[PDB]
Amino acid sequence: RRWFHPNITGVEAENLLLTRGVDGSFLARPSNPGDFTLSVRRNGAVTHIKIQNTGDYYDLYGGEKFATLAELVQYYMEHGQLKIELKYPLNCADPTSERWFHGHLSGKEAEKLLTEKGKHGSFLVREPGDFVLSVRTGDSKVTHVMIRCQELKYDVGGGERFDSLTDLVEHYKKNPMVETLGTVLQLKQPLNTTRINAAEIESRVRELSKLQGFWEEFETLQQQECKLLYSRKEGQRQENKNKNRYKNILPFDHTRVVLHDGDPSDYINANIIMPKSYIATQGCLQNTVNDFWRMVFQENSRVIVMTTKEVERGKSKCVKYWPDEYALKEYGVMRVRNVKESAAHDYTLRELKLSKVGQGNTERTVWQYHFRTWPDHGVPSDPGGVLDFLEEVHHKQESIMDAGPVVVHCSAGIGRTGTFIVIDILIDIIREKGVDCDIDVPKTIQMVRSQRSGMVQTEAQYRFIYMAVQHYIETL
Ligand SMILES: CC1(N)CCN(c2cnc(Sc3cccc(Cl)c3Cl)c(N)n2)CC1
Repeated sequence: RRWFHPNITGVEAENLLLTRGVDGSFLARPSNPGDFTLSVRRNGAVTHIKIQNTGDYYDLYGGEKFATLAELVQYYMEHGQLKIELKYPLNCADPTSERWFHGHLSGKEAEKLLTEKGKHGSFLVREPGDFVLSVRTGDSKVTHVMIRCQELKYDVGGGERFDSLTDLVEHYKKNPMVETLGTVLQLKQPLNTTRINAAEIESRVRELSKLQGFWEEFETLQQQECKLLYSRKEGQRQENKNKNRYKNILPFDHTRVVLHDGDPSDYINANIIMPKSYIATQGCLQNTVNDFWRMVFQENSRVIVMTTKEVERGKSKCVKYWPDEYALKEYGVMRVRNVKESAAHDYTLRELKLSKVGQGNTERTVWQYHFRTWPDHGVPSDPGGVLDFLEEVHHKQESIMDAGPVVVHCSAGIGRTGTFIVIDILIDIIREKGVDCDIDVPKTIQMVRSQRSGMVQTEAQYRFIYMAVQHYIETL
């Protein structure tokens, strides 16, 4: 993912592509903050293509919709689809989005962090133009290795000279430095500085709010998305193409929900998310409504969380897959009765009875929580509404013996869906373990992203997750 440059301007991108790149060279960068730009060299000139993300997916102008920028780049690198060829990534030497880079951090602060939070092989790199690599080794001690910047290259006092700190760190990760008395300076894992005690969320949010800290942390998490390019072959099959809301937003094969008692049709664009478990899925299409009810029935799910209106901005985000109040409908082999609807400030609850046609004894109540007030773009200005809704959903799920995973869906099933699920996972740790628990927001999001592509889409949702956890702790 070195083709992503976090701090460059359009003019800097043009100069880099014209002087250091060739026809086919490309890079991606942040823009209108919140948007991204794909800058590509074609026939000696540079084109800048807009990538928009309001919270549901990355929408590339003149291209398709994607779950992640890594999935977008992999797609165009492996497929005449962009109207523009993406042949050569133009690599970024900026270390600001590396997990181990801590810019302005003093040697005392670094020794304190490695001593309190580190273990064998924990390391960090901190900054007049030179850098310091600090490593903890043991069962213990901290060793500081000077990294010189001499004529644009980096070195540890001898040997190879690297074009970037990333190349240096990767080199000495593969080929560890050995102290002449035997100690191997193993760079096993970056020092974890994101894991906080829940009671100090206010302090961490205040520090992330200064010039912003939230942006740096989010883009450092985004930089790790290239480790999550898991196969999605089942969703790519000809017979499954029209079962996807967006052709390139697909479920990972290894966590997808497989539908078993089919017409003698094992596919649905949905994934199991394990942290209480969840099913993260897209809004129904007219041709997937029956598959949706087959999934809910098979998985024994008793609670559904819908995080979109049926229509937003004049566009269908989810077809109505449930009957009108008091009505009974058959959706293939499944029968649904809408027993009763209850309106609340931010949501509507629909009490549904689901059963298999011809088998009365299979009836179970499915409670559908339909959140109605999420803004068309961005996130809510206050998390209270989302928190009170998730608290109600949680108590409903907890009251039902052996209930299956909670189904959560929005439009593509990754942005608002990932946001609700991640807040739910974090607040569950705090409800049970109390305020004396460790929480790690990027760790939790990375874990959820390994089970469905692009879970949590934007820096605005990333910040909303911290705000929701802070609010939950303040009302404890
Ligand atoms: C100060 C910094 N420049 C920015 C903040 N920081 C940093 C480091 N790593 C991450 S990702 C991450 C975190 C925990 C577990 C997993 Cl699994 C992952 Cl993937 C992140 N979002 N931020 C340390 C370096």
